[PDB]
Amino acid sequence: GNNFEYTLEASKSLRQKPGDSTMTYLNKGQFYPITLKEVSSSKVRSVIMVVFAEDKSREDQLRHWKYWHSRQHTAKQRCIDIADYKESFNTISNVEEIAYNAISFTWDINDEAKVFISVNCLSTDFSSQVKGLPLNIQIDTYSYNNRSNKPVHRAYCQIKVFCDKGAERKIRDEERKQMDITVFKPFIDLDTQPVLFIPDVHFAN
Repeated sequence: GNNFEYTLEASKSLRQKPGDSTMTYLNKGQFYPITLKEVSSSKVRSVIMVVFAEDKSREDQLRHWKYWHSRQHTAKQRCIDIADYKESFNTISNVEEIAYNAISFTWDINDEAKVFISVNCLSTDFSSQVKGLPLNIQIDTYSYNNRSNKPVHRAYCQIKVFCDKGAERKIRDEERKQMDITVFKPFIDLDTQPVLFIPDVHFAN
């Protein structure tokens, strides 16, 4: 009995042509409302993360993260952040920053978990010239028993990140030439573990 659903409340682009893929637009470093719900008719752990969508080798993805982190203006700056709203903490607990691109927390499936998440990197922050690297917000949900050590449910959401207020601009700008909630898309490959970026400065010299 584990039908989960996740939502991201931001602006998503319109599909022009059949086969085109939809994108949700975010501003860099701005908190967005995400909900998590179990809608079957006791407690679980979910990991919200930012990952590369193009399914690249682990070495590549780390290279990129290092490249990114290499250029942040504080070493303390993460890829994904969560806000301290009491609204959110009435519904989640055991918040843990297991990596610079992942946040873990537990919640009760009899409740709706509410969190507020910012993504802090641009799609073009991984090379200093081209187009951008496709990014997803991915959510893996674990039974608390975690017997299998695998997630029991996974979903994702394709995103593009902008600086300043560029998310709202890009929307209005595709509107001149020519919905409030993005629902995460489930997938069933429970084995592929995602690359966690844990910056380390041992032996810098």
